[PDB]
Amino acid sequence: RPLSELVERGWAAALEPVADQVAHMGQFLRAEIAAGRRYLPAGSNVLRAFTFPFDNVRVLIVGQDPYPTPGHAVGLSFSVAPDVRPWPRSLANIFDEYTADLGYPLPSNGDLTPWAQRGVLLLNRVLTVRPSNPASHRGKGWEAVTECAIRALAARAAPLVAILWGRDASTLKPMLAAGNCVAIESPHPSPLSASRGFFGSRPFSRANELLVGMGAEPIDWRLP
Ligand SMILES: O=c1[nH]cc(F)c(=O)[nH]1
Ligand SMILES: [Cl-]
Repeated sequence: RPLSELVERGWAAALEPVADQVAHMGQFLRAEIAAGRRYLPAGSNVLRAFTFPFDNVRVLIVGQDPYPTPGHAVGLSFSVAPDVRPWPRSLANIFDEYTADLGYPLPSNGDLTPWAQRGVLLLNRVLTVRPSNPASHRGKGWEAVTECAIRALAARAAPLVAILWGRDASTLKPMLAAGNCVAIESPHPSPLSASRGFFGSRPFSRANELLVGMGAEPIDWRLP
């Protein structure tokens, strides 16, 4: 399938260099199914982040891999469906840092769609995972697709802030070495890493000051 049938047109243009890789991933996933091994998130949500316009991304959030628990991952990193409770612990932790940093009330739910609609790309280094098996699709081919996405964001040389959460940070910073691109890192917000540097990192207000510094408009982070 042409990418323009799976992603927004600007993204289809940016990722055409890895279009065969994206097809190989779809082959890989269908092969996993044929072998009885499922993947998350849903096939139609795998490239969901690439359904919001390439040309409008001003903040790039990059995590590691999707939620491994069925019913959580939705193709926007860290987000959940609006009816989901309890929130996953990574999301709960992001929302405590959100209230500490911004002084906003806790969000009504865990649906981060409003961030995606406002120019925040919620990306993961690896876009699929096997249920109950964290990080189980590492090394399987998504890295070349997400490296293409990131470099192509940086090559626009429009103002861009990347928020890098967790262990891929030192790999991803060289990909963001370009004019009008700034990368800020912390430990990941998951249970056992968040209290080791995620909390206290103030990535929301920092991103907005870096944007304004470049002459860009800040993000309205406020969730309902
Ligand atoms: O690194 C991640 N952890 C948890 C997530 F939900 C996600 O999308 N990415
Ligand atoms: Cl989690």
